[PDB]
Amino acid sequence: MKGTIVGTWIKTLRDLYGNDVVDESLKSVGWEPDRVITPLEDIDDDEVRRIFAKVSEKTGKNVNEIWREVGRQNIKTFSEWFPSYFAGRRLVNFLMMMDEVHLQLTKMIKGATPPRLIAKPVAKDAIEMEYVSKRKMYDYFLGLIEGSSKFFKEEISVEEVERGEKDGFSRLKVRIKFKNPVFEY
Repeated sequence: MKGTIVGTWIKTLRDLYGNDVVDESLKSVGWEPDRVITPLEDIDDDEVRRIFAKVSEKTGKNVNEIWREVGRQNIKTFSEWFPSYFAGRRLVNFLMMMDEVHLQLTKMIKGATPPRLIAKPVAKDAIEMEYVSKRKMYDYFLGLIEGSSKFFKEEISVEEVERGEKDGFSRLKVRIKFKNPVFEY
């Protein structure tokens, strides 16, 4: 993973779980407890895995639960560190532009490999988004969507429609129903 995202993760983990849990989790993979991760670093995905496993152990929450909570909370961190992506007025448009935003990160950040997040309108009050990745971060993905709902203060129902691996790719399709219709009345 690139340094820019992992940096946000450390902050988010501190905010959720406190400094003791995070210091000790970082230490467990050989890092200084107060490590500051900078945007251009390449961070070993397996070291991230092991950090989260230690967070899981110390909190008594399973790893999938941690990723879900981190996805939810990381939206706040994003809104603070990268507010330009959050100047829009509607959750629906934010979600619809995510695939493009991540494609642009790829082109503008050496070595970045974010997932595809293709999203299309499917009904007056719903869109579909499909997570497609060589990685497998289903709970993180779901949590980010939930976190986005919270930031925009817009109620949604996220229905998981498909999940599975095919030809090297993890894929998760959701149908996102908005309490208030998205179409123009």
